[PDB]
Amino acid sequence: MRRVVVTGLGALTPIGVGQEAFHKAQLAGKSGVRPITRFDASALPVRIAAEVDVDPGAYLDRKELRRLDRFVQYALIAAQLALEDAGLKPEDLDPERVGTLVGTGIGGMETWEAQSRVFLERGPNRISPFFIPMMIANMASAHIAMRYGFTGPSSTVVTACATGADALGSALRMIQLGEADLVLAGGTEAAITPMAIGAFAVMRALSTRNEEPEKASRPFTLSRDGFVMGEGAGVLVLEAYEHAKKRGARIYAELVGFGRSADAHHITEPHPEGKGAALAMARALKDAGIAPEQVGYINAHGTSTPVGDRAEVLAIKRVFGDHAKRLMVSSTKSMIGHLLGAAGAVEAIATVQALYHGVIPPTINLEDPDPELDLDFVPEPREAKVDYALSNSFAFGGHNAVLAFKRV
Amino acid sequence: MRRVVVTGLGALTPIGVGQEAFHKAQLAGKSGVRPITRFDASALPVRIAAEVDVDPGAYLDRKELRRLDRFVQYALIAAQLALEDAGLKPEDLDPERVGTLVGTGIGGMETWEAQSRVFLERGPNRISPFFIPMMIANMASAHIAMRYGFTGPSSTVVTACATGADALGSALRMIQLGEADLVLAGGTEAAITPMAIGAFAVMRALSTRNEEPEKASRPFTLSRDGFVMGEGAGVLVLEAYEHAKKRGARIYAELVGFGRSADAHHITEPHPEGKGAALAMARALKDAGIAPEQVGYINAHGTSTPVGDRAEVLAIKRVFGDHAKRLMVSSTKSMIGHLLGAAGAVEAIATVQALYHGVIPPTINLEDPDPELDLDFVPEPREAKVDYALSNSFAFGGHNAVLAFKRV
Ligand SMILES: [Mg+2]
Repeated sequence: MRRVVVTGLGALTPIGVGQEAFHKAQLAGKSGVRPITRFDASALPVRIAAEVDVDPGAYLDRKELRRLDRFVQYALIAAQLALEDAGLKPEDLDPERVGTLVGTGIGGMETWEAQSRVFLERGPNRISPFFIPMMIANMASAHIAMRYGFTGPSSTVVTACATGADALGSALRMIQLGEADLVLAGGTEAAITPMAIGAFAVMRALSTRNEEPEKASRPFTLSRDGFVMGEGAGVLVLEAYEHAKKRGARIYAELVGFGRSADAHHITEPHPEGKGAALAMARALKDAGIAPEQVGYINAHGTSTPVGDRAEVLAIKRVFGDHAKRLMVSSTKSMIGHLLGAAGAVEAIATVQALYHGVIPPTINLEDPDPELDLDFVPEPREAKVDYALSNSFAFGGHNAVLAFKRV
Repeated sequence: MRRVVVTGLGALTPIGVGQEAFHKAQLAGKSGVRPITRFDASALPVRIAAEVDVDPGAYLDRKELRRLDRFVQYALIAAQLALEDAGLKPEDLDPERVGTLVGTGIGGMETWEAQSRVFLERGPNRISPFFIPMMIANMASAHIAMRYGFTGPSSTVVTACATGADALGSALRMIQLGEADLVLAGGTEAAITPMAIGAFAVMRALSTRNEEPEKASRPFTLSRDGFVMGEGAGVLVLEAYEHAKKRGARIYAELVGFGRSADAHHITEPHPEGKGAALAMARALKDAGIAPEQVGYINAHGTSTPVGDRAEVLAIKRVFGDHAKRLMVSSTKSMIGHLLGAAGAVEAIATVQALYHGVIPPTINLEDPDPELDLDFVPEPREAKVDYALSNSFAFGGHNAVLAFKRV
């Protein structure tokens, strides 16, 4: 078929706006978790989150913003940053050969609260005629395609936590299959709202360490008690190798493998033994044509949950056996929390950055490491030149998506 | 790349539960549009819809129905119907080699209404712990996987009206790439609620011919005044040819092409000349390795909208030219309305049935043809064997997805 390489990184995260800011912040071990300021969460049991600080008006026409939900606002910003980072201009690209695939897990959460309120106080005939267009998941992809005139395939995947990776792997296929030569792919999420944090709180899936926001998300530690909700977006420029070299593009790495599986276990609980995750990682290795021992880094899913963090480690030890002990594993979520639908995309960015820069991002807050999970979780940034790395995403529902990256 | 064929059809529609009941209804030109009975619609400007009559308790365990949103229930029923129609028992397959891919355009609409009300009236701490697991779009695929223990890839597409086709096209790629040998793919939608119908009504997307429910959906006619919301699900068994042949599957048709594009034009307004629609159709044919001259039937998106229907006819004339006058075109929506996220899946089932049975389904209500739209819209069921057929889906947001089927 064709090789597919990453040539643009558009990162909008809780610890940095822009791919470079994100990388420097990772190396510093910065935390993007803080008391919630987006709205008054005093009445809630969870009052912390990884909020993004960005001026949309600095990227989009402030006049149009009013008809764009925050999740679409983040996707457009990340896509612009991505194109800029790739050194492209819509005009210098054949619009028919450019696809778009930015997924989301929830979509227009703020719009849902605003309009559902209208619906209740004034009736169904007072709902805004922009409700549907602002809230549905496919509007991130659609808006990006419309803004730049990209007429290549425009799709959207919604698989909760596996969204970002599923979307990237699906774009990988799109280019390998010849349906497009370049694709802006990734994920966006804007669910830091009363109803969403409330919902995840009543589900007991979130950390309640309101007293120490920056220390709440602590994956693989003995005191881990649930994840922290983050927000943001990750849009990467995927490109056929030939198209990249022909324009002299800076290549960050090559996307060589895509593996997926299903736990087929429970609605919100992952398989305690990581049987699904093990299967998805094994499929990513097979798809990329490499052996377990050729991998030197794994950007874990590690959301900081008792059952989940362990299921992953057990799955890693199962797939890498004797090699697991030689692996380096770190969780970006320790710093930016869980970006849900955007998680897989932004983490793919971090994973590509570690290969390109030759430095492995740390898993902060690893103060009380759990002895049952004997893997190297990189408590501090480490200079290392790996050839292959995996990016894991094991979502609610049982959707497992793994990406394999190769150092170019 | 292995050939992929359709070996099972699970249809849950407004005019028939079961692919067979659905086909007989089609040829009888039955209408599934009636006054809304799901809820009291007296305060709405649109009080009709294509409702499905089925008892989930006949397929699923009534105790677990309390925690399943209607869209998930519909997907399970269709999935069960598809496996039975394919002559398959969950244990007659390699669980790891079966994938799941059922999309939806909105997901848990009823759950959103009930829980947004709780949130607003009782507070974010009164929200049900099942809200998130019941409403997120990916739960149709997850639940089907959990029910049968299918551990192959489990993904979900959410691209408005293009959802059904996008999913099937994606499932096709899944099998062609070897990520699975069999996939239960399609779409589901359960959006007949006060908020949804009200939101589409304010957007002026729906017909208001409440006085003659059965005549409201009249695609390509002069007096068309918008679409009629439908509901249900379509789940098909896509299988690698050899896997099917070896087991003695009954093959309805072969899925040979999949084309996609984006209008990159307007949030809800379809490109006036059908530019995106035409590109998608051309792409599906090229993927199929066929030319416009070889197509004999097109299952139109044909929603019964003023701008929409004309745009599609325009795109058909552009891609097929003089052959456009020899082509047979029909809209399943004339009978079952617009199943939104399930539209393309249920219409793919109809297209496959047309090729397998050698009978072309009609477009009812063709009382006042639009002199501008002068193609053969098959007013009466017509016997005819065709070798190739297309099924179109051009959605809000500009997402265009087209499938191409081959007679066996
Ligand atoms: Mg009327």
